[PDB]
Amino acid sequence: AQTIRYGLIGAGHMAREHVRNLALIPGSLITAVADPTPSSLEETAREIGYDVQTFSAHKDLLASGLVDALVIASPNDTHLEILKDIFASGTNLPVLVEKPVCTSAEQADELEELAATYTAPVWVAMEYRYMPPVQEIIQAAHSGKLGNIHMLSIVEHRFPFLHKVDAWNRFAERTGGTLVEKCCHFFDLMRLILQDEPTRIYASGGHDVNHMDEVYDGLISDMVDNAYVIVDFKGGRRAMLELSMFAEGSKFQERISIVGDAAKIETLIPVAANHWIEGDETEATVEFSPRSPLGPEKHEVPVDEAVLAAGAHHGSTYYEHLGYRKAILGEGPVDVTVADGLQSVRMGLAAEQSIIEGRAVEL
Amino acid sequence: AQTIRYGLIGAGHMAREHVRNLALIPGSLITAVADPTPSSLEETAREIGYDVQTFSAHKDLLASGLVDALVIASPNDTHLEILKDIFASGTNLPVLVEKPVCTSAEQADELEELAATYTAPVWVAMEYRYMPPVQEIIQAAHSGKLGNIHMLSIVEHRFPFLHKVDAWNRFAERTGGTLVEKCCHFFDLMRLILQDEPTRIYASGGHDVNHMDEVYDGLISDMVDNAYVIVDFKGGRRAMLELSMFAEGSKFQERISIVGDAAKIETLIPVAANHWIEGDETEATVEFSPRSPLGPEKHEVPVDEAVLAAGAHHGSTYYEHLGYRKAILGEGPVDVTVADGLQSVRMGLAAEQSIIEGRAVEL
Ligand SMILES: NC(=O)c1ccc[n+]([C@@H]2O[C@H](COP(=O)([O-])OP(=O)(O)OC[C@H]3O[C@@H](n4cnc5c(N)ncnc54)[C@H](O)[C@@H]3O)[C@@H](O)[C@H]2O)c1
Ligand SMILES: NC(=O)c1ccc[n+]([C@@H]2O[C@H](COP(=O)([O-])OP(=O)(O)OC[C@H]3O[C@@H](n4cnc5c(N)ncnc54)[C@H](O)[C@@H]3O)[C@@H](O)[C@H]2O)c1
Ligand SMILES: O=S(=O)(O)C[C@H]1O[C@H](O)[C@H](O)[C@@H](O)[C@@H]1O
Ligand SMILES: O=S(=O)(O)C[C@H]1O[C@H](O)[C@H](O)[C@@H](O)[C@@H]1O
Repeated sequence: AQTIRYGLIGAGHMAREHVRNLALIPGSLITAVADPTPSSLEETAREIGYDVQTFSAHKDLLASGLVDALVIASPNDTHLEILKDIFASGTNLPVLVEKPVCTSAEQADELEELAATYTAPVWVAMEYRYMPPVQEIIQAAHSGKLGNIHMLSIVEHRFPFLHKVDAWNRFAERTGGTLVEKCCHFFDLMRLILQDEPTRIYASGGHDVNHMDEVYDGLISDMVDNAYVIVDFKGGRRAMLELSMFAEGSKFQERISIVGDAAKIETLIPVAANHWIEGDETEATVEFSPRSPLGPEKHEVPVDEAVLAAGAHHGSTYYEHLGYRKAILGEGPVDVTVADGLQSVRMGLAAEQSIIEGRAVEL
Repeated sequence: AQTIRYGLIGAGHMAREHVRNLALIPGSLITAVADPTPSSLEETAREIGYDVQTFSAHKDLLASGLVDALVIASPNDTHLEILKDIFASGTNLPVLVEKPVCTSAEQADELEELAATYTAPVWVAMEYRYMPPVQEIIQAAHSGKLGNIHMLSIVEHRFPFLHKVDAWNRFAERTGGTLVEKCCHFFDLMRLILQDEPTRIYASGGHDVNHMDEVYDGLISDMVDNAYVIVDFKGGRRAMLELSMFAEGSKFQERISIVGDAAKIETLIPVAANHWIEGDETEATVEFSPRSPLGPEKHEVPVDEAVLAAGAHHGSTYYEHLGYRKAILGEGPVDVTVADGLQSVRMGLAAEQSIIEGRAVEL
């Protein structure tokens, strides 16, 4: 197995999930980790469990000559500046950049121009499509088992945002807002599943429950914690997103349903084991419901135990790394492009704007 | 048992469901049926199974001296004119008037003035709240078991509109549109459950699938067959409605979820037995999902077999009749008032307008 040397820029929560997944893939060697918070470097080094060179600044990692590929897992509002440095570095390194790829309309416009002239693989790390149960419903939709598709519903019911370094995720300025930070994944799935582009978005949401009295270094937390979104698409399909960040009692965290003119399909995805009751491992299900003849078929979709244990996104990060590896080695394309990243972000920003202004937003 | 003599104005599909439910209630006697379609009279008479007087015109039924109470189950666009004749008749008869109570903004304004001066019970027959599983979740919400309520989602996945006499239900002018005809029930449940009034509605929907090969003197149906709706409320709660009229493969026809800041509750309601596979009786469920401690509780909500067999609305029409009986006997209130009927209609009209204009509508 050809060795790829990975550099991690950002060494927090999600970086450690990247570490655990790369450990499952022969040929993967972390050589370099950059993070301006020493305790993050220590904790990530322990997770890696073998010697790496650490850096406080990403520019030193880029100049290190230690790496064949990068992973960026720093806070959302830092993604553009890190990417700009990579583009100007002359290293020509591949990049897996965590979602959201950026956090504002200005950032998005700039990244679009810059990324156009960069030739190395740039993959946006929206991994949800590779969850085995999600893959089944995408294959169903694309194969025509559902007929012509008209509707897509995504319901996410989960716990409040977790505690992060410097509390970065508690503020819209740093995150893009909830509909970008948490929901870009879902807007991307909408494009993928419907194979269509959005034309109009409306959202209603509020900051109603979570983190209400929390101030950090003189700032008040201002993130939406529940919302509904309706998205219209060019081809006369429509999708709906429901989010609650205070519905963590729900055994199933995600429900995704697709309705076509020949059938319906629905996946239910359990809470990750590390957040659920220690005890009852529940499996994800896919239920296919043809219009005629009546007779829904439901089955469980198992994930390999090691793939599943390595992350909190139901095996998806592992398949993302297989895909990125093939891109680095020039044996595969980038499945999730900058342009996918930009569309999902602009959809999320349009949603955040709709929530504020109480009006639908055109795209 | 105190006898109530019922007059039916409109003797089609839903009237026969009224007949079957009144048959379960001691003291109920149908004496009079008015319908301008002879075949409807015959078919309803057979359902009743005992001699009744029949009329082609409702005015003759009102003058008959045969009745203590009325049920109106004629096409939606006729409800107002029949009610006006009852109000001006001087009979002072109680009325159970099928939903939607009316079909346009003008009708609604007129009915509001007229109904104010009428003193006999006028009950709008939105019965869904009395479905045993729906009753449980309303009791849960109102009792505070969920904490403060923030979100309400209603998903209806069902078969295309059934065939009616004169195909009345295939046209928006005659129905109020899909969001009035089919969805007034749901908008009313939103008001009931949230105990709040709507301020803004947005809906996306289309006529995408159904009734495309049905031609009626050269006209096609113009009714929506799928939609999403978001409703904001005065108190900063929000609800979402999802409708598909071409999702009849779904084992569960209705899903309703309420999310509060202490817990979530969710009911699933099966397709009525005469529309589903002959064979698998599925029960309705209610699942209670507290935020803390984790531990969802799910149970079946059984309905009495006779109550269930008498209707296609999961036992609800029977409890509606018990309620209306008490109103007629002067011993109970009208649970679902004209004003409830008018609000649900105005909500639906606003949704129909939003679908057309691609903008949110104020209330
Ligand atoms: N794809 C997914 O499923 C998923 C899941 C979780 C997080 N994320 C994403 O991962 C990223 C990080 O989130 P997290 O949960 O790991 O947060 P975290 O707070 O645990 O980690 C962020 C780390 O970045 C470091 N950092 C801050 N500024 C930096 C800079 N300029 N350069 C380098 N490092 C910097 C911090 O010191 C910290 O160690 C975000 O973009 C988030 O959206 C994605
Ligand atoms: N609450 C519910 O669950 C529910 C269920 C089904 C129908 N409905 C309502 O019941 C009503 C009737 O629908 P249906 O499914 O029984 O339709 P249907 O077409 O089966 O019956 C309608 C009947 O009304 C008669 N009619 C037509 N014009 C009339 C008039 N001017 N005066 C008197 N009768 C007239 C027709 O001849 C026919 O027999 C509608 O308002 C519909 O919205 C409610
Ligand atoms: O739970 S938090 O860590 O607060 C927030 C994160 O949660 C999930 O894992 C999502 O995939 C991710 O996109 C998001 O950044
Ligand atoms: O199936 S149809 O009869 O066409 C349409 C009817 O559907 C259900 O029975 C609803 O309760 C009723 O409101 C509506 O009028």
